[PDB]
Amino acid sequence: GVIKPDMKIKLKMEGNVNGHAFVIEGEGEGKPYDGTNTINLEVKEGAPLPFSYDILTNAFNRAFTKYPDDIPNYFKQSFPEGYSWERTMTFEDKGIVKVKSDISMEEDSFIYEIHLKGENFPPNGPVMQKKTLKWEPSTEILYVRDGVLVGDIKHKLLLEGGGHHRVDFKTIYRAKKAVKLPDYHFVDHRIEILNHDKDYNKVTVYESAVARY
Repeated sequence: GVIKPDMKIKLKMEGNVNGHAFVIEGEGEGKPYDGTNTINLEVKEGAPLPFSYDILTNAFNRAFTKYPDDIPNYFKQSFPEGYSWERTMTFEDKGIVKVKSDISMEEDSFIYEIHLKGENFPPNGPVMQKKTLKWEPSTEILYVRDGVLVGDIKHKLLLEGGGHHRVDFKTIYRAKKAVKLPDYHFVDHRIEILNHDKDYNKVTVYESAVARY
């Protein structure tokens, strides 16, 4: 196979949140057919980040999703050419993150080039004052729109103290060649920061994702 059962991950993100510019690079590995991936991440510019690292982690590849055989796999079919995605994250309190990523392949590695811009976050709200705990697990709904694939999620951040903040995600996935398109389906995922240093200059992220009817 062009996609191996064990794939490396290399990525760079250029981002700007509420006017604060930063660059993060990461290297990881995962199991595309098991739906798991792990990435080690270092802030290269812009340290220490003055906002919640959780608004970045979903940006750090649905080729790492476990799919049954009777649902066409839009992401894996796109390789070796790959695919790009554009995402909008609409926060409860009017903050917004717009992110784009290019996913390519180099031998047994996926390569991501990510650009992220967050703005209009309340300066003293939970994202900019780093009061998040994690993303709750959630379920993406995937379906074709306009020939490409769309993913909707109604997400929640768990905050310090136990409350939640809603965040709605819309992603448009665009394969770089014609692929067999799937009927609508769902992807159950979980994402976690496994470890971080004091200011999140060094972070390890883990995600698990499984498609189903």
